[PDB]
Amino acid sequence: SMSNRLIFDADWLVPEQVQVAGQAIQYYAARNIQYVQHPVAAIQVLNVFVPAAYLHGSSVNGYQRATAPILMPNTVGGYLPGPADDPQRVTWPTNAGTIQQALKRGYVVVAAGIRGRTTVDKSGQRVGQAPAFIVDMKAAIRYVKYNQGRLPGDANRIITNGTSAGGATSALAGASGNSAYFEPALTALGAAPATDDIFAVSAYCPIHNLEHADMAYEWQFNGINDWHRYVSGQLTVEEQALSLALKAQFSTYLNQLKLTASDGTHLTLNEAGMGSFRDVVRQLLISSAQTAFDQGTDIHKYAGFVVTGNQVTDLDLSAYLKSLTRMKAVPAFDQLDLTSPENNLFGDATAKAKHFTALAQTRSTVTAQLADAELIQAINPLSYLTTTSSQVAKHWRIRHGAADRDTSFAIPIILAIMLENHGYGIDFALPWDIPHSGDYDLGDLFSWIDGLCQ
Ligand SMILES: [Hg+2]
Ligand SMILES: [Hg+2]
Repeated sequence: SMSNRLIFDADWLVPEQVQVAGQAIQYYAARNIQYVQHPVAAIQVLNVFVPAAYLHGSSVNGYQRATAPILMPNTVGGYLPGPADDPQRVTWPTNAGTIQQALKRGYVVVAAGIRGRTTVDKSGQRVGQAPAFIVDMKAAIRYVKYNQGRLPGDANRIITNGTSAGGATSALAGASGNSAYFEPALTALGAAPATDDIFAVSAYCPIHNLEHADMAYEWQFNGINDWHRYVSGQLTVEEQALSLALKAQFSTYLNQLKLTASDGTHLTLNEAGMGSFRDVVRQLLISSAQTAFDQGTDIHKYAGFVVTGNQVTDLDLSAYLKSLTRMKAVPAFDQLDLTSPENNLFGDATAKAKHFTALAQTRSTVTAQLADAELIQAINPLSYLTTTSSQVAKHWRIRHGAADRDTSFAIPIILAIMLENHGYGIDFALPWDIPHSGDYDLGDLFSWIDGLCQ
């Protein structure tokens, strides 16, 4: 209620310790802080974790109570609800290991609980579909920033982190700082009166750009007709038909983005999906393989790589993709029968699911409505990156595994290039033979974070 003043009190922080493989990490914890005045669901609380040194007027890794980065990791995947995380958490989903390590590194951690597509209110009504996920994320950020003087850590040093849909969440938070679109929702919730722009973005396999993900997925995977996920199926003739068309539309969609390489060239595709853009994707995968190759990895686990001497000199992209195989059916995101996580994400309190593309709406196999166009745009990070603003984070780190079939490589790549083209800081890679996952590279994420702030 309005009785909740959203004022953090450091006296709430209580001492805890966790074993970190070979070390005891000392920290303080304050849990279950209601970060808005009018929450609609029990999941909307946040946890705060602070390196113990900061309660003692002491230091960690060059950081102190006033200056420490604030890592804001989330637990969201598949656009499902993400519970407030905890270094003591053993229940799925959780990044407790990442949190333990962040604390060891001197970062303040604010782990906020986030509504998702299956979330219901006290009346059994759905309250977690779009744009619930990002509203909650923003509200948590506002709580932190409103509480700058009282919450340990520098509120101007907030760095979000997430994997998959959580990566999209992290990316959207960075792109959309202080967007007016979300104001009515944040006001209806009674969020803290503060800004929600952040300092830096960490994103693993962000599942974003949903309205173009079907085109990208088929551009990558057309010609490979069996799919295998969690079960192993084969594409029907209808799906093969939709696939070939979806692939072609991607070229049109890609060319008009006017993406540029470092030399300033327009990155493009022809009617067959071949061209300088495809070449860029290939080079990032070659680069990925070389790094792995240099470490003594057997890259011929997958097909297509050409090795000359000690160098990966080329790659048969089609052979590689064939060996990697195919995870999702067609369309991969906007299912004609509305059965995808994203369909459900775009539903609302009346409709369990909606389409989010004209093609899938036109070809729907069930009665359906199309999601509001403004909403689709609003939850796409690219929407905010057509320009250089203050509200967009300056620093980005994006990772998508080179063995990851949850979305086309083109999706995170487009994001990275757009960020580069519009002058934002962007650190991008496709780490070799990494599955659907995140936080497997903390030494590098933390060195990157330290690089921005020290
Ligand atoms: Hg992934
Ligand atoms: Hg700093």
